[PDB]
Amino acid sequence: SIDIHSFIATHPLNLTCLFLGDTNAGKSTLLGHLLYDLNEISMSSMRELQKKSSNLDPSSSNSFKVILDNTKTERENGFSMFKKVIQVENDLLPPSSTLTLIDTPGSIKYFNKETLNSILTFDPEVYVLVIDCNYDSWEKSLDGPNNQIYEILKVISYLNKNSACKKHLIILLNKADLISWDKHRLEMIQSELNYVLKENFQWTDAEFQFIPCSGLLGSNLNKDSINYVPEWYEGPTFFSQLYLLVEHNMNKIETTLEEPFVGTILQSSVLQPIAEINYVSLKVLINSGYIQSGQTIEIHTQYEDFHYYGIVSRMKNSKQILETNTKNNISVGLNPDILEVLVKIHNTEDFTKKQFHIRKGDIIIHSRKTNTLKLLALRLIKLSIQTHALSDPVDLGSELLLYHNLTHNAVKLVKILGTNDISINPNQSLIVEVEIIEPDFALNVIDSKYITNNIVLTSIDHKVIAVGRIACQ
Ligand SMILES: Nc1nc2c(ncn2[C@@H]2O[C@H](COP(=O)(O)OP(=O)(O)OP(=O)(O)O)[C@@H](O)[C@H]2O)c(=O)[nH]1
Ligand SMILES: [Mg+2]
Ligand code: NA
Repeated sequence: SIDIHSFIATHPLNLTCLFLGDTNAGKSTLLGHLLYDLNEISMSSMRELQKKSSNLDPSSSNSFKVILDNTKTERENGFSMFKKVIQVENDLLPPSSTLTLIDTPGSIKYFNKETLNSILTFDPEVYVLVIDCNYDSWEKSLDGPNNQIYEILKVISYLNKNSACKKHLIILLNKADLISWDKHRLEMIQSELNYVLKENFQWTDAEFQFIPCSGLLGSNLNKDSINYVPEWYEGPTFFSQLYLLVEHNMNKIETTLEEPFVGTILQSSVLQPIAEINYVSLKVLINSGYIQSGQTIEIHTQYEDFHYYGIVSRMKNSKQILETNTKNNISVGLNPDILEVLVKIHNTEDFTKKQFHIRKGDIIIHSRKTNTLKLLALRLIKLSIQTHALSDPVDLGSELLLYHNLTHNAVKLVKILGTNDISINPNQSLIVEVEIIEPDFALNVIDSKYITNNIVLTSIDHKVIAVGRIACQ
């Protein structure tokens, strides 16, 4: 009836680029300007955005960043608070491809809320580290070994050890206009980062590159001296490098048919009013495999016990910052599509007394109705971690935060396997056990060769201690 095989063959190959950096770096601005350069923002829509920007703080706002800072609360505050996911598909990209651009907040409060988890949730092929090269800003942004830029590097430099894939880091030396493309300054900043990346974080030349730019003026983003690229610069533009990365990503082995279906619930809303049969609208990021309408699924909550059996009523494209068609129904969802998935669930019990609570970070899988997918609910969690630079050792009984997929939970360090050591130390590779502190909470873990289960351990103050993976066995 339906050719599952054919749908996968006509599915464009996606590349995901994740933008990272401190607040005020210019991530939202640059990324808004990029979208404009790719003709994803109409002239009419643009003029409306300048008007909005006129009514806001002229110290914080411009017409490009308001494209990404599109919530009422972010516009009044003047900085990003929520991660944005934009999928681009047009004739400026390689054929049969999509470019996913992800914005993340830099302000430390919302960085700790969303950004670290975005790295683990969306599993980007490319990191884009945006840096403010304006005078005094750069010097202020590297205070000690735990500055916010190094905290980013303490994660992305060490994820997915043993490779099978290689890292791709683009460092955007931004706001070059505010320094009139000071050659010796840009070279200095580049020299400094190059050393740290190589000596402290073990990056190799092929894995990264520097690109000077101005996200506001659009200098060197794509294709009498302002909005100019100086004569001495002979490197590539930002988008040219993005293009190549998407293109080289084309030659990637696609194992979708083999993969089991796994999806992460990014957002959930129960249609009102509630009834004997209820309909839940889920925003789902597909982690692996595929899902088609009419199939039976299982929703597993972070609330330790709850599990819901339901049927996929319909699926739609998720609402995006760019204009898309959310009216039409989709037959098939594929890794890494983000879809609206309407789930039909029949209440076993009285529907008024007991109402289900489906939260972000919960997973959805195909129903194991009565090769079956192994699913674990863990309170005591074994972790295969590796440390590097550590200011202070981490003793047993320490309280930590465990980042996994879209969730972060307080845990207690309860055991260090294979040794009588009483603490985690610098530059080690350990097997460790942590315990969920929160009552009636359990971490959902899928044991499969097609799921990474990367994690990050931080202190309560959100200082990265180690990177690792859930050890299921
Ligand atoms: N002169 C100049 N200013 C820029 C440039 N890019 C961004 N800005 C300004 O820098 C400020 C911060 O820009 P944002 O786009 O909000 O940077 P951000 O990294 O997204 O900030 P967060 O969302 O808080 O992480 C804004 O007031 C912009 O007008 C640039 O290329 N040149
Ligand atoms: Mg922003
Ligand atoms: Na900002």
